[PDB]
Amino acid sequence: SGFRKMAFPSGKVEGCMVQVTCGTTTLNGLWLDDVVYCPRHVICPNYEDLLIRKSNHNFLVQAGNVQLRVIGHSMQNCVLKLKVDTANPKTPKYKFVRIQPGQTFSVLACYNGSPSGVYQCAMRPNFTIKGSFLNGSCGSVGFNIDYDCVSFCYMHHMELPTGVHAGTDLEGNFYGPFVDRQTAQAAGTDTTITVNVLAWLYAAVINGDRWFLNRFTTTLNDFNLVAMKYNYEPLTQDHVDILGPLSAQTGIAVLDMCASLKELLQNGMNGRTILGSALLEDEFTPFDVVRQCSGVTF
Amino acid sequence: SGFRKMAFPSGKVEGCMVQVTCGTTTLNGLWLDDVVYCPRHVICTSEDMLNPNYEDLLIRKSNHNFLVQAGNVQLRVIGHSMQNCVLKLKVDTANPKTPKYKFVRIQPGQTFSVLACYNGSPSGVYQCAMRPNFTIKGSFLNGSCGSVGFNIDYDCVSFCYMHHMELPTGVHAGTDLEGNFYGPFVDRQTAQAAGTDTTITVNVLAWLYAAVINGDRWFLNRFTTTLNDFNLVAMKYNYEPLTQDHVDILGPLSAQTGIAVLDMCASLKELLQNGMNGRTILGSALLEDEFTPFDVVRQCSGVTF
Ligand SMILES: O=C(Nc1cncc2ccccc12)[C@@H]1CN(S(=O)(=O)NC2CC2)Cc2ccc(Cl)cc21
Ligand SMILES: O=C(Nc1cncc2ccccc12)[C@@H]1CN(S(=O)(=O)NC2CC2)Cc2ccc(Cl)cc21
Ligand SMILES: [Cl-]
Repeated sequence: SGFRKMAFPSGKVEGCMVQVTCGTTTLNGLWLDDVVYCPRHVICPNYEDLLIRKSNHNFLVQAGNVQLRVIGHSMQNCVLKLKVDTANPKTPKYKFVRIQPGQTFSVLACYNGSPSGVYQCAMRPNFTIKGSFLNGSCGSVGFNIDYDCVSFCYMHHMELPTGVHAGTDLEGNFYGPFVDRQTAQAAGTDTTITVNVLAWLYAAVINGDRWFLNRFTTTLNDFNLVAMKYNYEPLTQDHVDILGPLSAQTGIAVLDMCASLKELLQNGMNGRTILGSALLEDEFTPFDVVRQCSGVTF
Repeated sequence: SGFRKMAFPSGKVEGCMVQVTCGTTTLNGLWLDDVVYCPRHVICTSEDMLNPNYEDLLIRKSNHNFLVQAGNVQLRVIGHSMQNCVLKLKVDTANPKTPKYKFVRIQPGQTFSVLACYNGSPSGVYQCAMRPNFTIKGSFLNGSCGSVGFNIDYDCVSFCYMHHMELPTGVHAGTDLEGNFYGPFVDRQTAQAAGTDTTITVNVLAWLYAAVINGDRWFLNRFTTTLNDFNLVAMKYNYEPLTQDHVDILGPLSAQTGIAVLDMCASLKELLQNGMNGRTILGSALLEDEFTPFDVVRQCSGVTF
């Protein structure tokens, strides 16, 4: 029993965190094999012009108490790749993956190449993440673990004026219409991740919270007409299919749970909570619910 | 900016998790140096749990009855002893991944990270607090026994909790790493129930100071309170009494934001009376009590917005 915002064990990622210094700027890098990946803004813009003026010895890379020697450098999109003389003996099995809005991941927040905390979050529909980051956190990474393989999906680059965060995949492509520079940028209007709220409602039913269930069912079309009015993302047939297993475990059809969600949007919770929350939670995917209510290990 | 329920990086603890098997029971153990620590109920059957005599069950066991698996390697048990509700298994190999560590017993209100494990394999990490009723609101399934709670302030891991059981309300009970239970619980399947829980007042105040640091003041008012008047009101909402120790502990957050502890207590009194009126505080529509004053100082900026 119980339901917590659970992150993946961070050990495999901790063994890859390093400190990268270029002039006056210090941030975090990810050391995999003989390459250190970090945000290109460490050299700060005309990034090619700024980079051509730097030599290998201008980049100071520190792994624990050891100084790594930079023997090459190149840029890939908004990520700087520093070739080092030493391969990371702690390099786990890994892949670089680009995630979609709604998908969740764990963040290992780091400062000066030293991990300070781990938390779980989701890529919002507006491509920002509601993280917890201070100055020096740039280069901190987001990831998932599937079996023994770490899938790196996010690298932190910046904080927007509303306090939310923006970054790139590990190939340097930003999530969202953001650019790595000081200019007027703002998060777009966000929406609620509908398939995730439904997954969390199924988790509540698995945990014994059933007060919100009703005898009614709805159609996908009627549900989406209602959901669009509360700034909820449209629910697709793919989302309905993805919720199939949770629907079979609890005996509540997806459009049956949509009728429950419809009533919660129109009438509120009326002083009640669901899994200890007075808000409808959208940062647990259907897969996160299945994994936490099954005990999958790494 | 931002405020998340943040856990400590779990790597130092992951390298200590092992699987302990005794007959048909399999659970988790913590391997530090040449000793594996695990709940003593690993020696019990389900029938035994009603009224187990651990001393009688243990005397019938030899070292080779305990199977300890660390990754893909079988460790050899060369000794065993019981200390309160934990079993200590001496093994023939010291853990090369043993971090710098201490065993610490925490008080209600204190927070810690939990590395939930099954079959000696870590599955997830989450942050939680020792409730005033000595239970923890964890997320644990069958096989999670022996999973541990810890803090890692600096490079040293302070182990404070080992998971033993789930109570009828779905909350969890366990021991410190010396085998002493938190709360009036026994590692026996008898009529046991969590006492009525209360809200950790000093933690809610800390979280209100975190909201001020991150730039939000809508909940403040022009009033103050005496400590006694605050406690008379707080106890009506099932909030723990606020002591002078708690007031002293909130001193640094009070100096950083410029808001006296008793003025923040006045704001809390008003929030309890009025609710939030459609508003949120740090993305929550409830008053959060699982962040200590120390956690707020660790996570939040040193400069108020
Ligand atoms: O955003 C960035 N860093 C951070 C990242 N995360 C959490 C921070 C918290 C507190 C201060 C910085 C933080 C950096 C530096 N700054 S800044 O001048 O500090 N303005 C930020 C407060 C809004 C602009 C900037 C511009 C472009 C790029 Cl790619 C990076 C960045
Ligand atoms: O509680 C225990 N295990 C668990 C521990 N944590 C989370 C669990 C979730 C789901 C199932 C087990 C879980 C064990 C086994 N059980 S039991 O028969 O499974 N009853 C509990 C569910 C209410 C009695 C018992 C009694 C005393 C002691 Cl010391 C240990 C234990
Ligand atoms: Cl304590």
